[PDB]
Amino acid sequence: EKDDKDAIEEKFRERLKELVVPKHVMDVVDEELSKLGLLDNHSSEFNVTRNYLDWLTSIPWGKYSNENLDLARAQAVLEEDHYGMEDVKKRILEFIAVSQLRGSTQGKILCFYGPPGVGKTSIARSIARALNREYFRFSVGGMTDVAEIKGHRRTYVGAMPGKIIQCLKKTKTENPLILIDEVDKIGRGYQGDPSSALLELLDPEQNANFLDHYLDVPVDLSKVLFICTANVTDTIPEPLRDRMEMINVSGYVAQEKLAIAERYLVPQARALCGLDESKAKLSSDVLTLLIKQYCRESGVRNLQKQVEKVLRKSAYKIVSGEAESVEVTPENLQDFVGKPVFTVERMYDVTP
Amino acid sequence: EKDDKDAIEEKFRERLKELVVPKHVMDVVDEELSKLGLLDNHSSEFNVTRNYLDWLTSIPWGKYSNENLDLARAQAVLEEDHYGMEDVKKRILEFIAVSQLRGSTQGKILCFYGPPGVGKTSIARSIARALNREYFRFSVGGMTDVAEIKGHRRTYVGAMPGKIIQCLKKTKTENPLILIDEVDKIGRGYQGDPSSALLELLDPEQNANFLDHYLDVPVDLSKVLFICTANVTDTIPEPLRDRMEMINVSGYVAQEKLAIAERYLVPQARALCGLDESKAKLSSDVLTLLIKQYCRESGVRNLQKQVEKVLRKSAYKIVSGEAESVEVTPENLQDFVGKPVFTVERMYDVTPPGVVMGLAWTAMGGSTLFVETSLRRPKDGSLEVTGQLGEVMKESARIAYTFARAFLMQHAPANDYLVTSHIHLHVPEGATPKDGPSAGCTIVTALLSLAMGRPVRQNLAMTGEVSLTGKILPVGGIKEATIAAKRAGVTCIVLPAENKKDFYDLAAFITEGLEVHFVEHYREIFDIAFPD
Amino acid sequence: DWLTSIPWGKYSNENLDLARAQAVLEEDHYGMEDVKKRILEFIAVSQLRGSTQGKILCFYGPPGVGKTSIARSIARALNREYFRFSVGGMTDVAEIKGHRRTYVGAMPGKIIQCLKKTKTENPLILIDEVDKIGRGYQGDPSSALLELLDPEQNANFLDHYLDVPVDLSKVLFICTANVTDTIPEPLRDRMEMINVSGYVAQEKLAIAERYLVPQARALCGLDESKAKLSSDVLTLLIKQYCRESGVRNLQKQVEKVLRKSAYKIVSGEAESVEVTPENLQDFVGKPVFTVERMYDVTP
Amino acid sequence: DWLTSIPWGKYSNENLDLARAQAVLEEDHYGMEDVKKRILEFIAVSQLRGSTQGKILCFYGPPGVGKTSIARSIARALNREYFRFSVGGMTDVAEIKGHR
Ligand SMILES: Nc1ncnc2c1ncn2[C@@H]1O[C@H](COP(=O)(O)OP(=O)(O)OP(=O)(O)O)[C@@H](O)[C@H]1O
Ligand SMILES: Nc1ncnc2c1ncn2[C@@H]1O[C@H](COP(=O)(O)OP(=O)(O)OP(=O)(O)O)[C@@H](O)[C@H]1O
Ligand SMILES: Nc1ncnc2c1ncn2[C@@H]1O[C@H](COP(=O)(O)OP(=O)(O)O)[C@@H](O)[C@H]1O
Ligand SMILES: Nc1ncnc2c1ncn2[C@@H]1O[C@H](COP(=O)(O)OP(=O)(O)O)[C@@H](O)[C@H]1O
Ligand SMILES: [Mg+2]
Ligand SMILES: [Mg+2]
Repeated sequence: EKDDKDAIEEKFRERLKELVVPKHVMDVVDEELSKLGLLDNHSSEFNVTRNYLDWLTSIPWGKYSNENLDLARAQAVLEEDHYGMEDVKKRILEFIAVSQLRGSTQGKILCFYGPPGVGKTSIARSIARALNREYFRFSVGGMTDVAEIKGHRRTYVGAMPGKIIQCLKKTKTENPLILIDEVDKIGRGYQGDPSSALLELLDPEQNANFLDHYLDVPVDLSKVLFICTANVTDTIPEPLRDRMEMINVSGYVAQEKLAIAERYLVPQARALCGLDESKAKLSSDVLTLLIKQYCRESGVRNLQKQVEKVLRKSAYKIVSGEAESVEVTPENLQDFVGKPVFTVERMYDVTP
Repeated sequence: EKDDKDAIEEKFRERLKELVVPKHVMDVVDEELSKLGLLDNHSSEFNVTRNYLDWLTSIPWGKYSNENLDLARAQAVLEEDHYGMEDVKKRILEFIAVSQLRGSTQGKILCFYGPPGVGKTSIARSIARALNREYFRFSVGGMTDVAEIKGHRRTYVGAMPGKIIQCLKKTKTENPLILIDEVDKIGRGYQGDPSSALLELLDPEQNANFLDHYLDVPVDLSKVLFICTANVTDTIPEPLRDRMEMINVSGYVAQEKLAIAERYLVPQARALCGLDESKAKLSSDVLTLLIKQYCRESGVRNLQKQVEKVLRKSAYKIVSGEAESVEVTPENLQDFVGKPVFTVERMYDVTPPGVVMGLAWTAMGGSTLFVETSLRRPKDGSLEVTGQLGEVMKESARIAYTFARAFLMQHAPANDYLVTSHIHLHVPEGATPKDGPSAGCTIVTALLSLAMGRPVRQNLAMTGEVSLTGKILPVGGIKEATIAAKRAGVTCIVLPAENKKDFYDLAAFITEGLEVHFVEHYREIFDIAFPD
Repeated sequence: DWLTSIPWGKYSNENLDLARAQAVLEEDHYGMEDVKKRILEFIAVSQLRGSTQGKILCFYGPPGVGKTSIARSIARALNREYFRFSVGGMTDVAEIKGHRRTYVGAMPGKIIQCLKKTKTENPLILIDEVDKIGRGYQGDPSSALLELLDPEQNANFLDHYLDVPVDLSKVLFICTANVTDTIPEPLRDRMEMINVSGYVAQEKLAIAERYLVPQARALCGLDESKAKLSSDVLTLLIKQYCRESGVRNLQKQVEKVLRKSAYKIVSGEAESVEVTPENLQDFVGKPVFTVERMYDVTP
Repeated sequence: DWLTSIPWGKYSNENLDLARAQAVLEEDHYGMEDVKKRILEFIAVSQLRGSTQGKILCFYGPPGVGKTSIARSIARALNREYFRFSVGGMTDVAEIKGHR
């Protein structure tokens, strides 16, 4: 009681006890904390600096998550989570090998580009789990403002800090896996392109000392695995392409689609629909028929919807009591998805 | 002052006892309560602390509405609340069955697209009633600000949480039903692009943790049934289309409209007008007359306004003392609505040579189309196309003209009408813009009919893209085109062979009475259009 | 507190040895004679003056040529405090000038804030991407840059918070821009244009051999004995994979080869990895440029 | 004082008749036969329903057609009290929300 100044100051001080605070950081908080002592609680300025001190203490200075450096363990996780896409797996395996030789955590900037629905975003969660890293996801599609990237001065009311600053606060570590989505369709600001601020984010030389408007102190943005997702590399800004590594995720042939659907899409859809393997069974030819005549695309996003639709209709029959078990065959496939969408492959069988 | 503040603290703490507040939320309450303890009642920031903490306590945490998981009862509610909509009802019934197998409530993203007035918004209320959920509706068409979705910053004066956050308090549950309107009508804006915010809402991975701008805490937006309504799917953004499940609601035929009006539109308008069945009577013939002459849309939105107008005049008549009871017979219908708005169902009752009826599909609904050709002048001929034709539509005319010339050489070698004459092609109603290769085969028939001087078979409507060699390509909006063709009173309809799936997906009564022909090359169209 | 924290008349002990400055500049960068000559002239003039001096310099050229990196080396050679300012896509005018003290929690501009932490009125301010500054309707910080980069008016620089003129002379202002046309004409006139041209294939080999490969090896933790990259292999990589003016693409290709070799050693595939032109395609991928002309004999 | 100033249970008689309501509208304004016919129907349905708040009436048209003066004429027709909720600027806590 009667220790509101002491309680706030002591609580803030305890936060830095378990963090490796840089010299330039805790020097700033000392002049801020001393300002709190000479400030009145009821003052409007008191609210602003208290939030600034809280934001300063929320940053995990020198906090590193215990990463996994076992090549065998990481390879098994990657193989069991996705099919194909050896190029992405090879880069991750080399990343772990480099870290083992380095002896310390490291960060890289990677960009995955390809057709929609080729598991570009899905493997980001798998990689973070394999590397034992915190996962953060946000997109820059249609983004035309710089304030969220950097922040605002403490003078302005409602000064939202940078988005990256938010990532460090919740993840409570300095080595997260931040994914930047839709970097190809970044909004070209009429008054000003926000991609200019993104250059400092993705510049490995400048990640060492990243300055944001709110915190007003550099933050070590290195040792962070930056992953970028895009569809076409042409629309990506030229300066951004230089600092980003291009990794191509190609589409799947009909043979590759069947393997993905049989091993990943169907088992996940069954769990989502709450159906057992014995209750609803989808034969290989039925899945092949769905790929050939119902989903004409490079990805498997459309195939996932069709697979779920068949199981959704099958689940209704089980609950309604029409059939204790449902088995899908090419003859009765129309009872679940209807008439085929793409009944032809080419307009001309014999060219005149 | 402290004693009054103490009571405020106690009553706020009691409210949060029932809610299952998350781990990261209770600490936010504690720090706000601590700040409320040391603040005076007259402080300006006290109101902000008092209001914001009230919002956090008002939003339910872990409270779910008691869902209904009876297939028979839910089906009965859906049937009694709406007519038709078998595809929508099937999906809802499958939604309940999946939840029954899962053993817990779950959420899904659904999209209803079709002509306005079909009942996309009304079925959402029936679904929520059947599912024992809470109904909430908001629109995003022509909306450019993203702050509306997630509110504004707390420190801003006169700032309120977003509509979704506002939804949680009014629904008082974490399992509501949210309806999004005019999704296809959203557009790109300079101030901000809400499409990115909509993508997170409809993404099952992203919506698990939703970040607002007032509460500043993640909210589990999963297990919420998201229903969105649109008119067309082409204008919907590509990333948003993937996250949404497309369900099509089509228009109603004249026999379908009467059933809706007799059972739903008339009783609802009569009830809200304070009248009863005995006092106000609306026969079937007047309802039929209203549909045929006073309405042209594919939906029943305009029909509802006409019905409400009739009851409004009937209510005024009985109140004024003209008659104790009003019967709306066809003889005195003009006293209520006036002269008929539409007197001709089709512009050409009998098509002269060079005139062929076509079919068009829009976001408004199905429509009929006519193509007129005439000799512009009495070494090389030329073709002029008029009307507000798009770039694609104008190109299809060039393809049709080239194929029509080639077809005549192999059919009537002595006929040089198409090569040695200047022909003007016009699509009437020039004010309305037109686009699409849908009328490719119609243009070929019009050119061939004019060249041969033979009128096309009466009550015949055709559609479908035509290639340079004569191949007929499938076209979209078959369901809308067929409904419009039925309204226009056509008997023979020619459709591409690849569109057979869409045509047979229609109801049995819609298909019945129509002589449909499926073709792959224009050579089959020539025999049908010109039997002799 | 803000007024007293300003280092009034505090100057760092600058390094005025030409030979020492020549050696330091060459440790981290190759070529860039025009940039190095300007720095050498800057030191020579300061020695003649007997006192510190400030200049406004702008380096322009193709991206990835070393404009930003050389700035840090220059400060180390000159023994000046290093401060970096980013103005790319920036529209906040108050970040440069400041805000009136009437506003609650008002703060000075970034230039004034830099002087406080530097604790010396003789810093080396680097401004990156002045060409793509934000010329939005909300504000025009480029117009405020004229007072910041005026050689004559820098002696009396006025900021909103302090409301007192501060001697911004004796400060070496370095500006980086990929292109010069987007720079405003009044701002272009005030700054001195220095061109940093790209590197030819012969120059890239010297950069890769002496600066890129040794830095990549330290970054990857791979010794030269374990993985060896010869001149001929490096020449082939530059010839068919890295044809751009900058060396950023070459840095990635060199890193990729060492990265692949590191995995082989870690996985136990090979105790030592030797790279040859035959095996180059396996490590780095498919060649990009293979055909130099599409007509062997012109018809 | 403000609490006691608010009336509770004190309300003037409304919707005295229909013929007098029509006569009031005809004297107040000239023309608007279609508009006056709609108002009579709105009053008639309200009398049948017995509820004052059936639905909100919105008048849209060219400026200067006397849309505002209709509400004053309407209030005299069914013996109500007229008040104008004119808004020129959209502010949350300036007009409706109030203070304290
Ligand atoms: N001559 C050189 N010797 C050694 N390293 C060099 C040389 N030129 C460039 N580099 C290296 O190339 C990389 C890119 O340099 P830097 O970031 O300074 O380029 P820039 O042209 O200033 O970039 P931008 O215009 O994109 O901001 C750095 O790692 C730098 O060390
Ligand atoms: N039908 C009418 N009969 C008699 N007087 C009329 C009539 N219409 C308009 N007036 C007169 O003209 C004046 C102008 O109309 P008024 O100011 O009410 O227009 P309004 O519809 O409110 O305009 P705005 O769209 O600009 O808000 C009225 O105050 C009234 O005196
Ligand atoms: N090889 C694969 N193995 C398992 N699942 C896959 C594979 N390829 C695609 N998928 C599935 O398809 C979906 C593709 O989505 P994704 O491509 O990540 O979206 P985006 O295109 O936005 O990145 C994922 O949810 C993933 O589960
Ligand atoms: N099959 C039907 N059964 C019952 N009522 C219907 C049916 N179809 C349409 N309606 C009525 O028509 C109206 C259509 O309006 P609404 O669907 O809200 O327009 P929109 O489709 O533009 O949202 C609804 O009020 C609904 O009551
Ligand atoms: Mg630079
Ligand atoms: Mg007015």
